[PDB]
Amino acid sequence: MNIFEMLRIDEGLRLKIYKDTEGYYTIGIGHLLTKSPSLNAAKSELDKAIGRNTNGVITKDEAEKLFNQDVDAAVRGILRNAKLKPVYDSLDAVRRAALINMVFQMGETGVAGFTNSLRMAQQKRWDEAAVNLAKSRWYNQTPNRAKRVITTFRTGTWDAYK
Ligand SMILES: [Cl-]
Ligand SMILES: [Cl-]
Repeated sequence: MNIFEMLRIDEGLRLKIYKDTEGYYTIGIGHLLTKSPSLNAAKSELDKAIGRNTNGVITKDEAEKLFNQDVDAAVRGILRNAKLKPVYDSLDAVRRAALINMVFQMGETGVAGFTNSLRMAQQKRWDEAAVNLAKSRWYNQTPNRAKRVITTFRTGTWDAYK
C-alpha cells in the first residue's frame, strides 16, 4: 500500500463536477475546485486547471494528473511548513503517509492546528495523540475516514486500509 492508493480509497474518483462532504465543488480524486456556491465559478476553475474547455467532465487520465500534482503539493507544503517539517522528519514511512493524507484533506494550515497532537506524535506517544486527534471537528464530520487515518498514525501499519 502507499499514499496514492490510500488517498484513492479515502477520496474516491469522480469525473464530473461534484459537491463534497461540505458542499464544495470538487472533481477527480478529491480535487477542490472552489469554495464558491457558483457552478460557473467551478467550471471556470476546472478549465483553468485542466487547460481546456471541459464542460465539467474530465477524463481518468486528467483526474490522475490533478491527483499527482495535489500529492506533490501536499508533500512540499509539509516540507516547507515550520511546524510540520520537524514532525514529518521524525516519523517512519507509514505514519508520514498519514500526515500527507491529513494535509491533502485539510491543508497545511488546518493541520498546523493539531498542535497538541503533533507534539505528542513527535514524542511518539501514539495513544495520546490518537485520542487528541479524535477531539476535532474533523473526526466529527468524517469519522470513518478520520478513524482510518488516526489508526494509521497511531500504529504505523496499513491495517485500517486492509
Ligand atoms: Cl491546479
Ligand atoms: Cl468519512
